[PDB]
Amino acid sequence: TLYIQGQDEYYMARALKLAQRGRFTTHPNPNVGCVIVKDGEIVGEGYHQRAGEPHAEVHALRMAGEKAKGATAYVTLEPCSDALIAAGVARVVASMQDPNPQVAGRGLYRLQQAGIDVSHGLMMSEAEQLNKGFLKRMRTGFPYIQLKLGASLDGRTAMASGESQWITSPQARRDVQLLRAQSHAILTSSATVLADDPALTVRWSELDEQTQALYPQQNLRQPIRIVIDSQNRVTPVHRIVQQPGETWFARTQEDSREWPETVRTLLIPEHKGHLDLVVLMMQLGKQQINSIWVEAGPTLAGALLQAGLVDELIVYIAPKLLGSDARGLCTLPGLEKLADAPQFKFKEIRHVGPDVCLHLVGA
Amino acid sequence: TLYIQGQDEYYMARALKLAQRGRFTTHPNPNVGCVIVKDGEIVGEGYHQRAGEPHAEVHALRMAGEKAKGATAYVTLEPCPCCDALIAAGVARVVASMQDPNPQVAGRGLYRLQQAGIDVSHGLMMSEAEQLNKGFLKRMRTGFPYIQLKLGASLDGRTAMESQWITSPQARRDVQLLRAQSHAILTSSATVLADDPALTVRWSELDEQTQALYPQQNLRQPIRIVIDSQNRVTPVHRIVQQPGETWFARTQEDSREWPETVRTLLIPEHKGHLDLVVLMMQLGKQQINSIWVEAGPTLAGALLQAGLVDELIVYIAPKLLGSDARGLCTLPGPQFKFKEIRHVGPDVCLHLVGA
Repeated sequence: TLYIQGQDEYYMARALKLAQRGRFTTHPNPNVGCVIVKDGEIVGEGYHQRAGEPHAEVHALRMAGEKAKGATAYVTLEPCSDALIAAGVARVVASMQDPNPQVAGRGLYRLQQAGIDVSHGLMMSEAEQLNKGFLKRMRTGFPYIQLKLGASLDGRTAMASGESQWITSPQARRDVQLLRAQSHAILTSSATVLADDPALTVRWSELDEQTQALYPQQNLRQPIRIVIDSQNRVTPVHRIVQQPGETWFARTQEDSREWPETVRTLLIPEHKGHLDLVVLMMQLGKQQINSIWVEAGPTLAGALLQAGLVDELIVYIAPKLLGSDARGLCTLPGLEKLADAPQFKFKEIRHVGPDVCLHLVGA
Repeated sequence: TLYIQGQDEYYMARALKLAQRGRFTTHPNPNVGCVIVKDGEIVGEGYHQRAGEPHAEVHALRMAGEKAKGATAYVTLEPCPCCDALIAAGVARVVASMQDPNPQVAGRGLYRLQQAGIDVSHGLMMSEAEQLNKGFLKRMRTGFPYIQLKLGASLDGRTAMESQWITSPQARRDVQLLRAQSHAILTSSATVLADDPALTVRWSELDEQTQALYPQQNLRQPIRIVIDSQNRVTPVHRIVQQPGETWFARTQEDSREWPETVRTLLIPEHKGHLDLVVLMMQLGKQQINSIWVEAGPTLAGALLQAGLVDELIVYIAPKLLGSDARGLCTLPGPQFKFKEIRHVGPDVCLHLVGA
């Protein structure tokens, strides 16, 4: 009646902390933790690591063996739609009950047919936070979008018009690598590719102590690189396409040149002489992208904000002031209905070396 | 002797806390706190309240009376008449957090007491004490006021802070708090002509410090300083009809009748503009400890380019304001480092310092 809940919250927390270990590698699959308990002891633990790799339940089940019979399997996300039954468990505690299918949304009850005690809703908020992007793609058709911005004190960027993105500091660079690494994809404009010739990869060495936990060097997963170039200005000789992993171009007309194996291309309709960002997002949704980290110059960020597609703002502020000639999405207007678009609230603020990071979500 | 270090730390902390109670009403005098201890018991406490009123040590000594005879006084600033009071009330030991900065020739205060057979030290929490009087200490050391430049911003850098600010109540309350502790508030005539502000502290807009020092009848209106080199401000603008003084930084004498509480400061031009450096120097001679700047982009920028800004206080609103209302600075061309950052209602406030 009472101590059961006290213990329930203990083991679910444990199952949630395991699910997290998969957040770098799991895409397009969600994160899932599973903890099997018999007589106050964990007989089996597991989390989903990679799309083709075994489910969390499978991992924990293999571990528990015949010791599973007893009772209580703590899961992060409703199973099925199986082995949990064939390994005769009693009680199962689910945190969440399966997003989109909705037609198949109580495979939770399939275990009840086997006489298995079930229940859901434990720390559902935390399990929600754990799969923000995946869960968004399922409910809506849209990937979850984090917009990174490098600004000075007076708003403003890079001192020059060039759509080149300001990195503000090495610490801010190190901080972005970690956020990059849990994104399904990274998005940028062809202008940024032309102005910076960047790799837009994750570099394992730039990660910290999450180095120790999962993500050993060999497991490193490169987020999918997405480039917007309607006018096909990016060359097959640009660094970005030479990096390991796929790189997808969002272009208007198919490119005639010879591009590396890893290079793909999505054709996107226009909207007032410009590539339609809303269509593209949705298109990326169909293509199973959970979450996008955007390395935007002035134009891209503005267009995303005005299209109401951004879920989160991450603003890195350098302790500098910039002159008139400084570009800045800031002082320099361009946009009209930002005041009348999904507004954001502050969520976290932190020092990041000489910079500060302002974390904003639409909320 | 480690427990004595522990006791000293406690009593100095307390003296610092006491000193802080005068931060709203002490200008041009520093904030000073004193705690007298007589074998383990606090027998006298005191802090400075106002330039007209007595020094912290005198308050504390008055409370201790005969109890001061025994031993230790904790002062947050070396004492300087007022040094006879300490010697006359035969203390053993005074512990000062820092020595006087006015200048390095004044540092004699402690040596005066040591001749009387008092065991003296200095340096204990000389850092907190330093933070206690930034403006005053800077003036004494460099005849310049400590300048704090406030800025109000949307996420897209657009000037978004005029009392109906697109920022927030909480942020408006915060500014009042910070205004309340500046010796002076400085603005441009451009802001005066545009907004017609009072530039005062409204006591009701304060919180729990309502109860501290600072009952409503002790309200000290910070000195209003306005830059109009072209004498465009009028004697009928709200700012001059407020309690307290307003000082006009002028290039040339105005000819109109102004209330008795108004002054002008004649400031030379430097290449076509009023020389801000000389103004700050002159505000220094005028004993201005500290200046809270509430302006617009032009002035915010001239101060920044002159090298006169000691700290930035940047309020950012979680609003997105593209074309609405302009940018924060002009900068036709110091640098900064972040200190405290904090939430203020739905806004964030980022503090920065020169170095």
